[PDB]
Amino acid sequence: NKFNYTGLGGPLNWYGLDEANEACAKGKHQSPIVIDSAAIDYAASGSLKLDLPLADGSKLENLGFGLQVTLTNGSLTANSKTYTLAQFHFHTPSEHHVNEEHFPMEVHFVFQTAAKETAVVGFFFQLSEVGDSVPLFDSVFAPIDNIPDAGTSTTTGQLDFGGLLDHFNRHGVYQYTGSLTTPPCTEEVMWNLSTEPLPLTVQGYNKVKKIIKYNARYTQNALGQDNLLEVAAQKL
Amino acid sequence: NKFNYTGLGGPLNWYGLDEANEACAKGKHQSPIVIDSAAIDYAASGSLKLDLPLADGSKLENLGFGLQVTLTNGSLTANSKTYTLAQFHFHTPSEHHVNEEHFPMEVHFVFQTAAKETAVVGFFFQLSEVGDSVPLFDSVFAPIDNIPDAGTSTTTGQLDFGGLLDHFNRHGVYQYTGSLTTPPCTEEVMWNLSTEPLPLTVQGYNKVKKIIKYNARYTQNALGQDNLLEVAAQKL
Ligand SMILES: *[C@@H]1O[C@H](CO)[C@@H](O)[C@H](O)[C@H]1NC(C)=O
Ligand SMILES: *[C@@H]1O[C@H](CO)[C@@H](O)[C@H](O)[C@H]1NC(C)=O
Ligand SMILES: [Zn+2]
Ligand SMILES: [Zn+2]
Repeated sequence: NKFNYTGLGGPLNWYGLDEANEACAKGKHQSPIVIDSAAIDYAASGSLKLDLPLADGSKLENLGFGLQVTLTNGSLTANSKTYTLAQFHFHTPSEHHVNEEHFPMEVHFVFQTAAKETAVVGFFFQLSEVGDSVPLFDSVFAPIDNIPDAGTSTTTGQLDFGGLLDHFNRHGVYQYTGSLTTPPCTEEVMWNLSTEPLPLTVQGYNKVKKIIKYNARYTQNALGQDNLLEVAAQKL
Repeated sequence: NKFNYTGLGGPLNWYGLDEANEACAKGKHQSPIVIDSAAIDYAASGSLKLDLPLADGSKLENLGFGLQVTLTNGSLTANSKTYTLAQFHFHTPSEHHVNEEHFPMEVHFVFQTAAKETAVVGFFFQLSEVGDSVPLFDSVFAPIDNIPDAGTSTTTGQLDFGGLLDHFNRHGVYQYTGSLTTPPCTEEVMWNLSTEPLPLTVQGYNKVKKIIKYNARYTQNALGQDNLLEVAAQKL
């Protein structure tokens, strides 16, 4: 079983899957982590510029333990450095936790530079009592019925990020420097996580969960601290 | 940080918390596991007798990363061996997965014999689109507003298991022999998991999630297979 979440294919043994995954197991700045709201840094106001232009239907694919939209119109400007949008995707349950609390879902918008430096913009989802939703993501999730098998793809509706955008702009942004949450867990990723969760509906949550199944990396040691697999490796 | 889920206090380093936790790290039959519905054994019909008599309000306590009801009126008879009820409690997200799919919540009813042999009866929860609930668990969850702090306790309403009972009786029961999902992860636990998830409401899920935060052990290697920490233990 290749790049999985289960057993021998899962995070505890990604390094054993291919030596190119050293970071996964030896990294001292691995992601996800448990964010301590009263301890992280918050992106300073006006240090972060997120551009997400209206897009036409785009490739939504069943990764197999994953659900990803491919989209290349978008940017994130962190002070002087500009990253351009590669794709966005979903995890269920969330990968990060806040004050130890997890969430039913997390979105990752992945950006890069020509130097292949990476930055992420993430959002947390929280089930809405009142049935509220994010039309953007409704639009994204609409076609899921078309891609039940891993390795198949389809096309979303028009993606309008107006709402997402100014949600991101109206709220704080947890910021830290970590890694990819998938192999090879490359470090030096710039993490930017909106502090305020988006509405999610039961219908949507179940729809997605059934496709993705489970695709979250367990949380890591604190930043700088030994990868907590190397910690476990003493013994013996 | 003592018996946690976060970093140094979490499952990857429980053994390092106290030598009495060897199984956590060296066990070949650790729980939870990913259940493969077309591969596990189903409890044979009439091999399992679950008795849950009506109960008065009982001690609901905030474990800290846990929510547990203490109750001693109940039994589970597995052929000729009778286990008596110690307590039941909740995990969010679920700890087990079915065909790799996780669930927002799992309940554990823990039973024992005088030989301190253990058996569990577990139920999966799935968010109900239509707002449906299990009155039993509604009754259990009612008082949560009283126990925000870890180490505090309160008292449930009357607990009537009529519904739960015959749900358990009307459905299959995944069965396998594993371990405790908490230290010291003692092995030889008799696992019995109802195949059919209970209704859960957004209101309830969020209420609980905020109290428990996150309290699920990552899934283990297959049964008999090396604990997948010992697997990770090559090298350094
Ligand atoms: C990306 O931008 C270009 C330039 O405006 C445009 O031609 C194209 O439609 C955009 N891509 C999508 C899929 O919206
Ligand atoms: C347990 O059983 C005893 C005897 O039936 C009964 O008096 C008592 O109410 C029960 N405990 C609770 C809290 O329901
Ligand atoms: Zn991701
Ligand atoms: Zn449990």
